[PDB]
Amino acid sequence: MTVEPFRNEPIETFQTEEARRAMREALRRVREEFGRHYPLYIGGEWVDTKERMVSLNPSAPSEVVGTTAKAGKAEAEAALEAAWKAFKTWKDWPQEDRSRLLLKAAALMRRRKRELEATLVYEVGKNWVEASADVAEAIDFIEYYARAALRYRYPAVEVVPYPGEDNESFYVPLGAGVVIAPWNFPVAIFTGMIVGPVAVGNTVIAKPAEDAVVVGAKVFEIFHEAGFPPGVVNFLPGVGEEVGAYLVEHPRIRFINFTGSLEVGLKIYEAAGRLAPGQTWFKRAYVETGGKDAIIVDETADFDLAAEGVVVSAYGFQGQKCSAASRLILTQGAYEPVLERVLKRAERLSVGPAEENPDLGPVVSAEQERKVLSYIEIGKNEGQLVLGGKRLEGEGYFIAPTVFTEVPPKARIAQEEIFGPVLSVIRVKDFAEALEVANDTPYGLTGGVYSRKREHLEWARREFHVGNLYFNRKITGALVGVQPFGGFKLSGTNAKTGALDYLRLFLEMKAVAERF
Amino acid sequence: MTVEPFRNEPIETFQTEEARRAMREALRRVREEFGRHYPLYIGGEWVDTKERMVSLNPSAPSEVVGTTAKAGKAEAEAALEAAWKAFKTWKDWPQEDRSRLLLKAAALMRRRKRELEATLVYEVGKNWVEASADVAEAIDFIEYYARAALRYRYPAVEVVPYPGEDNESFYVPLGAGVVIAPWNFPVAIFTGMIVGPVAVGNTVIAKPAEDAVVVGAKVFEIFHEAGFPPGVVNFLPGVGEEVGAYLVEHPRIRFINFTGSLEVGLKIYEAAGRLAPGQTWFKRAYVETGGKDAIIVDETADFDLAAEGVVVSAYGFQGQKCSAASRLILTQGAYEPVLERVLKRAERLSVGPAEENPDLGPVVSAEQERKVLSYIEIGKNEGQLVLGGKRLEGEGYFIAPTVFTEVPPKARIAQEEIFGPVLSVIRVKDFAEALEVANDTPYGLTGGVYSRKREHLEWARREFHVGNLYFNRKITGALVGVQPFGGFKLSGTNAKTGALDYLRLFLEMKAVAERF
Ligand SMILES: NC(=O)c1ccc[n+]([C@@H]2O[C@H](COP(=O)([O-])OP(=O)(O)OC[C@H]3O[C@@H](n4cnc5c(N)ncnc54)[C@H](O)[C@@H]3O)[C@@H](O)[C@H]2O)c1
Ligand SMILES: NC(=O)c1ccc[n+]([C@@H]2O[C@H](COP(=O)([O-])OP(=O)(O)OC[C@H]3O[C@@H](n4cnc5c(N)ncnc54)[C@H](O)[C@@H]3O)[C@@H](O)[C@H]2O)c1
Ligand code: NA
Ligand code: NA
Repeated sequence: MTVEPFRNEPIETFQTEEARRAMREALRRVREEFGRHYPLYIGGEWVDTKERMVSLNPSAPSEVVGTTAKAGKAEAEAALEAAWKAFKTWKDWPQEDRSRLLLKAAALMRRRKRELEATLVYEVGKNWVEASADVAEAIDFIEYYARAALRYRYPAVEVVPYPGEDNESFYVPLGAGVVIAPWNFPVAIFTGMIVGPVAVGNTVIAKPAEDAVVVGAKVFEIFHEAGFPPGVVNFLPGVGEEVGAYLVEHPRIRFINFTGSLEVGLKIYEAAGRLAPGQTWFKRAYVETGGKDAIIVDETADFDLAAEGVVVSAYGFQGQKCSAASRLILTQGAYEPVLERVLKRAERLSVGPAEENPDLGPVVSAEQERKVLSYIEIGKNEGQLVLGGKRLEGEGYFIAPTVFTEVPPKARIAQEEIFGPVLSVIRVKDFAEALEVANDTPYGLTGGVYSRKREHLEWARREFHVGNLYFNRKITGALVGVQPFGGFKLSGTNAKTGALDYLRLFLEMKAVAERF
Repeated sequence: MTVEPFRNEPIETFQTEEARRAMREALRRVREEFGRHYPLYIGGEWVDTKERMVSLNPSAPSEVVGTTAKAGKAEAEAALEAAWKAFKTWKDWPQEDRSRLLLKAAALMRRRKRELEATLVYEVGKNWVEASADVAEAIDFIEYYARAALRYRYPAVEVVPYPGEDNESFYVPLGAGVVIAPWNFPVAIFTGMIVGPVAVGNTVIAKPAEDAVVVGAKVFEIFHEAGFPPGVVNFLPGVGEEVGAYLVEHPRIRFINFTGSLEVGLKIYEAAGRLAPGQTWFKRAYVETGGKDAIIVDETADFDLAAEGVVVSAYGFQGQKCSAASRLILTQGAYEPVLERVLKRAERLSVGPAEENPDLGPVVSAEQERKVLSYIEIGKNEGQLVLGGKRLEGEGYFIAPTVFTEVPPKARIAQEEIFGPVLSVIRVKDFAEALEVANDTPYGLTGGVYSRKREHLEWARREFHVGNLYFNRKITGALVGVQPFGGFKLSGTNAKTGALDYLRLFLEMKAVAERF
């Protein structure tokens, strides 16, 4: 099969009248559809349940965006049976055929992009450009993995010949697995974690995050329209520690693909290490588990450029990114000029209902609001509050952009992932100390350096121990294909999404010799 | 760096007078050195302990073949410190430099091949050709991984470019890990498991199997002479449940490379899944465990060819191979002709002291003898004993080639890894049933089919679910480079040794972007 070389889906900025008109219409239609109910999707059909899940609008939580069915153990069993039955034949599809199926799904998603963006705006409180980036990344995962999968096609392995024999090594998919996805990129990461394994012949049971079940269902509408065979992809909205734990622990689950909190990731990795009664394989678990990401700025930097990138990195999607700048490490000569600029920019940020396209919408839920506000209280006793540190007025979960300064490197707010609009500023002597402080956390996901000094940049390239490092630009928004995404240390297992290597994780190799 | 294309080291057949003379010379030198004591090797020096380990001749177990030091927790800690200290600089060596170091080690090993083979003969009871194949494979691992490592050199990752930026993705080693090695290939697998991770910048603490501590020490003499920097490779002979468990569970062990029994592999994988107090990463564990490997023969086969391959596969190195044919699955039409030929060939096999190059030497230890004889007792209740099934005269652990017939596919002797010269013969209706029986074990390592029917061969290529499948030849003796080695299901994690993919297991990826 021959398609155009991969390119990233452009991210809409809504600067033209045409784009604004399309987005206003999409928002209007999604809003007019509030209260819709979406069933489970199991074995190629929509399947309803007695119990349900409620999805609220975080900008106005009296408003129900939608409801879904609720999967328990019985539905999980049913999905597992469907997924294994499907695997038996799906694994035998030529790669070209599976890859074409992905490309169709990508085309369908692209045609529904404004609707999906609008759904993100209402369901998880993304502003317009954050929503567009999320949908664009989902499209990119499908386009990229469709093409990448062909690189593994029968028989792909380079082996050494032997006289009188054919030696043929090739990849095969693992089986049926479970995908457990986050609420913060519930189109992008949900899609990528599903279609990667599926592209190369696995089948998947997908468990969306509770806060993002409606948009998960719309992604499944796309899969269904694309025509994935029954059982190949299954949609099980439900409670993570219930249906999710049930599948993670199940002897017949082959692999687990997880993105979410470290707390949950640790439990999943531990459980995957155990042989459940009757289990006949060593489970694979891929866990991508957050960060405590720093931007370092030294006295050689463009301080205006640095301040802009820090503000985008810290406050984009309300800081609710595993990649968000939650630490700003300033050398002595950079401290005052950069902090002054960051404060000036940050105090001008707008906060309000996501539909209005503010700089920041609300945080995702009452529980998230509570956690973030709790960390702010902790912070008040660890560092100096210099901006924000309050919830704003309104029913929506609005939190002001917050900055603590003179934060000790070992402070809780300098070590633990807050996952909200809270930046901790740490003052250090020089670039060497900046690197020491940057590395001294349990995490290793993203990092940045603003500096004009070549030797500082190249030093950071070798020694700033994070999986995704950026110089003189924001540290969020890793592009599929361009920046393989994934971290070190307790940021997870280094499963690099949007990279050729990702698909290898969902394959095993067979070696077959015939002596003639 | 440019070297000759990889070729496998030729396995000596000892068909010439010079080869036999050279072997006799090496056997003499080795036995003259039976009194030797070999310390631990930690941080570039030989370090002795108060306690010791004794290595016996399994062909004459009242004869000591050497002693070694015995590592406990203190020595494990010392080695870990040395390994991390070394990692800090070893990781920074250019790949070409690390690869040249391996190539030197291979040249040194090649020049000592007869001595190593003779040590295998006396320490683990390999006959001459088994010993030569083992050392040759060790050389192959070093030559292969030296070359394969260059394929990962900075910056190896194919990424999509982005305007106004350099995007550079590259591999880095993980750190210090532990290698836990088996006694059955204590030069080949011991060497491969160490030099693969080391080639790409990791450092290693190696724990040889108790039964093969002397030959492991001789491999370290080679590493020492080659000039690995202090702390890069460390040698800790000691007890598996003691020093091995201690390292597996340690918060500062980065990865575990294990080859051995399923029982131990299960414990290791479970332990690797846990976050030890103060641990700051998700441990990687590669576990390659046993097999219950079958050869299927159908009525279209060359029955004489089949019988020869079955006898080689079942009884080479006394069946003490994870790849050994322990099941013979015969269709109705093949049963009588193949079984008669197998019995006629097997009844002619010599058993005796390994140095005399018998068809079979002894099993490796009193414990192995005890295990195999116990399974023989179990077998007498499950199937029909038709050949062997007895200990043979002498202090050496000689067990007769043994064949059970009319074995039910679910019998313990048809399911459990005996790891001795014991073949279970299973009668099936047709090829379809033969595949069902072949697949119905917890394991998935090696398998074979003898058949001239193309449709049967190609069906097995697709559906005989083992990592290493061979048609019309023996199922043992996977060659580095030619046949990527590793299994499915409870045969382990499918870490394919002697393959480009192996080295990827010991690397993580960093993505670094600079916006100009
Ligand atoms: N490293 C990355 O690629 C990356 C990307 C996005 C988000 N994240 C992380 O996500 C976290 C916030 O997202 P979140 O709140 O969705 O994370 P979370 O851990 O709370 O939930 C993630 C998913 O796991 C499920 N879950 C919860 N408990 C479970 C259990 N015990 N067993 C099985 N499944 C369970 C949830 O229902 C949800 O689907 C942050 O820590 C952030 O770092 C990481
Ligand atoms: N799958 C493969 O590639 C392959 C290759 C060779 C051998 N084997 C397997 O090896 C087994 C026989 O070898 P073995 O008797 O040396 O295996 P084993 O499990 O008894 O011992 C292997 C190694 O593990 C150590 N060990 C024992 N208990 C331990 C513990 N609890 N924690 C950490 N380490 C521990 C031993 O000291 C030894 O070094 C067979 O099952 C065979 O199939 C497999
Ligand atoms: Na919601
Ligand atoms: Na011995």
